[PDB]
Amino acid sequence: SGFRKMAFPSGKVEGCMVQVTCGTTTLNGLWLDDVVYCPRHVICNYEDLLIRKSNHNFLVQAGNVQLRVIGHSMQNCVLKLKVDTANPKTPKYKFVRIQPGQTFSVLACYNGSPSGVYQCAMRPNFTIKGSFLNGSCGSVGFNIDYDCVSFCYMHHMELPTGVHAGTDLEGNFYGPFVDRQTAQAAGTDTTITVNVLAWLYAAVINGDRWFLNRFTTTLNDFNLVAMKYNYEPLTQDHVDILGPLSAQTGIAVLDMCASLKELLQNGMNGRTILGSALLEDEFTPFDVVRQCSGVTF
Amino acid sequence: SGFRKMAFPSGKVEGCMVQVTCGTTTLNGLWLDDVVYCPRHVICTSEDMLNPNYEDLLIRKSNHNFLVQAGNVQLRVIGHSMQNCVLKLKVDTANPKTPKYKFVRIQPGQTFSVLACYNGSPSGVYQCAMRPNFTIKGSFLNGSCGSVGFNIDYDCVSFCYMHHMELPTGVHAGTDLEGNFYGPFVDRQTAQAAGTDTTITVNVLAWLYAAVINGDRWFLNRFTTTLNDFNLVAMKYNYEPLTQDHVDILGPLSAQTGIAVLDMCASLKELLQNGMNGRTILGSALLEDEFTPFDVVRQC
Ligand SMILES: O=C(Nc1cncc2ccccc12)[C@@H]1CCOc2cc(F)c(Cl)cc21
Repeated sequence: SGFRKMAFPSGKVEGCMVQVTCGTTTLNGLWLDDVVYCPRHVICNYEDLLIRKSNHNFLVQAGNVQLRVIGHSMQNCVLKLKVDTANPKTPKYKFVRIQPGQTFSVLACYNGSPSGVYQCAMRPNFTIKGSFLNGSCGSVGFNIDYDCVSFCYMHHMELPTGVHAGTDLEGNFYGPFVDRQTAQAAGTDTTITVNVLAWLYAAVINGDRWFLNRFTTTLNDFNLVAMKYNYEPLTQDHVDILGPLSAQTGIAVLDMCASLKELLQNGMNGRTILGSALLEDEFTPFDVVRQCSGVTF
Repeated sequence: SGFRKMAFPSGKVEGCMVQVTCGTTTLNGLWLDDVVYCPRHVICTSEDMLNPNYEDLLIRKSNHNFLVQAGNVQLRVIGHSMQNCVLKLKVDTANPKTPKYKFVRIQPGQTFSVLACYNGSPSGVYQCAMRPNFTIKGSFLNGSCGSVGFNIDYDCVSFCYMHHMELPTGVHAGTDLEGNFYGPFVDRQTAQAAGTDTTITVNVLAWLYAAVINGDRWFLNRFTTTLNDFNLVAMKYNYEPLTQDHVDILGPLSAQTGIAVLDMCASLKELLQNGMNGRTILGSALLEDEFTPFDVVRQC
């Protein structure tokens, strides 16, 4: 029993965190094989600024060991520093780009040293509601599949509202953001509907049933109400993904939607669900199954 | 900016997780140097759970009864001893991944990260606090026993908790790494009830300071209060008494935000009276009590 916001064990990623220093700027890098990946703003026209840098301008520190940079290239907003040594702690890994609503763990680092790990979702507006201070740039987001680390995020900046923006490991930004000091605003956020439903299933599995009702709804009727309360549209794919939880709890997805529909039109009424007075949307259907079944890494 | 419930990076603890099997029971062990620590109820059978005599059951066991698995490598047990509710299995190999560590007994209100394991394999890391009733509100399934709570400060791992049992209310009970239970609990299937839980007041105040640092000021007011008047109100909302030690601990946050502790105490009093009124504080509609004053300074 119990439901917690749980991150993947960060050990395989801690073995890859290095400190990248270029001029006055010091941020984090991801050392995989003989390449160190980091935000290209560490050099701060990026083609022009990068052509003026040499390999000895980048000071890479893996613990108390300085790595010698033997090459540098740029892939979108990520700088790739070729180093002489392959990271012996390199795990089985993949670079994946996640969709909004998908969750991942963030290993927050300062000066190439991991200081914290937390779970979070890629918001539908492509920002993450992280917790980052100066020096956290280059901190990475990841998921673990069996023994494979899927790197899905690299932190680049903080928007004026306190939310965060970054890229996948191929340097492609999530969202309409640029790695530059200019006026940038995150779009109005929406609630990740499928994740709220997954969290409602997790509450039922934990014995919290007060919100359940006899009612069911059509997907079209639910989406009319979802649009109204700034909730993301629920697709048939989402309904299918919630299938195993629906089978386990015996509550059809559209039956759980009528409960969500009522929770939105009426509220919690002083009650909580899994110790929360708000509807939690940072647990995907897969996260709920993983936590309420005990999958290990 | 931003405030999140943040756990410590679990890497140093993942390198210590092993699977301990004794008879039919399989739980997790903590392998540090040449010793594997695990809950002593790993030696328990079906009719040795309501009233087990652990000294008696342990004397009947031999080193080859304990099957220890560190990854795909079986470790050889060369000794066994019991320290309170923890079983210490001496092994023939020192863990090369043993970090700088200490065994630390924490007080209620203190926070720590939990590395949840099943079969000696870490599956997730989360953050939680030792509740005033000495239970933890974890996320644990069968086989999680022996999962450890820890803090990682300045390269060192302070182990402060080992998971032992789930109480009938879904909350969890365990011990420090010296086998001493937190709370009035025992490792027996007897009827055990957690005392009525209370809110960790100092942690709520620390979280209110964290919100002020993050630009949330809507809950602040022109009022201040006496410590006794705050405790008289707080006790009625099932909040822990705020001691002068707690007031002193909140000092640095009070200096940083320019809001006296007793002034923040009056903001809290008001929040308890009115509720949030559809508003949130750090993205939360409830007052958060699992961030200590030390955590807030750490994160901010
Ligand atoms: O509770 C137990 N460990 C679990 C841990 N965390 C979470 C759980 C969730 C579900 C089922 C077991 C859970 C065991 C087995 C069941 O009974 C006892 C009784 C005892 F006196 C002791 Cl010391 C341990 C246990």
